[PDB]
Formats: sequence, C-alpha cells, structure tokens
Amino acid sequence: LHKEPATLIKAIDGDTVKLMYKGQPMTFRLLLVDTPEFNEKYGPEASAFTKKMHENAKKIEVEFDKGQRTDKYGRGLAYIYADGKMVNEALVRQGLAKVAYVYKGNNTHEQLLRKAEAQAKKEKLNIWS
Ligand SMILES: Cc1cn([C@H]2C[C@H](OP(=O)(O)O)[C@@H](COP(=O)(O)O)O2)c(=O)[nH]c1=O
Ligand SMILES: [Ca+2]
Repeated sequence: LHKEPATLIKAIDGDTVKLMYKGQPMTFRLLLVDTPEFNEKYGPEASAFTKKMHENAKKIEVEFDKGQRTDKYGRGLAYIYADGKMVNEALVRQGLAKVAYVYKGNNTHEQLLRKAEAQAKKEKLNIWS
C-alpha cells in the first residue's frame, strides 16, 4: 500500500470526511472502523476527535487498500493519515470506534486495528466503559 496526497475540505463525522483527492472533492469513509452516529452515545466525541485530527494536520494522506476504492454510496474507502498518524487506528485506540466492516481484500490493517481495540477495551475507554 502507498500514501497519496489529499487536503481537507470539511469534517463530517467520526468516520467520514470530505477531502480533495486528485483535485476532486470526495467523501471518504474510513476503512475497518465504525464510529457511533452523531446522535448516538460517543458520536459527538468521535466527530470531534476526527475533526481535530484532520484540521490540526499539516499533511493529510489517503491510503487505499487492495480492493474496492469506492463503496456503494460513492464514498472513497481509505486509511487516512494526519501527519503520519492513522486516523482509523487512533479512533479505535481511543475507544471511539469499533473494528468493523472487515471485508475480504480490503483488510490490510485489520490486525493493527484489533490490537488498538484490545488496548482500548483493556483501558475501558469511552465506548468500552
Ligand atoms: C466501511 C465500509 C462501509 N460499507 C457500507 C456497508 C454499510 O452498508 P449499509 O448502509 O447498507 O448498512 C455502510 C455502513 O457505513 P456507515 O457506517 O457509514 O453507515 O457502508 C462498505 O460497503 N464498505 C466499507 O468498507
Ligand atoms: Ca458510523
């Protein structure tokens, strides 16, 4: 896998964000995670976390996996990095997303994320409290 450039257009929620990628506006859905909807418990906290991590970043990068690059809703499916830190992982490590939606052929970082989830759960953070 490889990282490619993008720039923030707008935060959306815990696990979706509007980025400019190859010069086009796209909504990205973070691979391998599920944040609560804004209206659900920890949803505002997830949305805030993702917004801050993107907005504070000097450099945003997207990393597609090996399989499908867009979902059925036209959303890009990627791992997103903010100054080299993976947002998807960081959310899970903080107990603000569950590992989820692990489809065969786009699951390169599954084990990394499951390790983060286990540590979040051990710490009883957020969702796991
Ligand atoms: C993360 C992810 C979601 N999806 C689809 C599955 C779910 O379909 P359904 O809408 O039919 O439930 C939906 C979940 O996204 P959200 O968690 O953003 O709602 O997005 C994919 O197809 N591939 C993916 O990698
Ligand atoms: Ca969600």
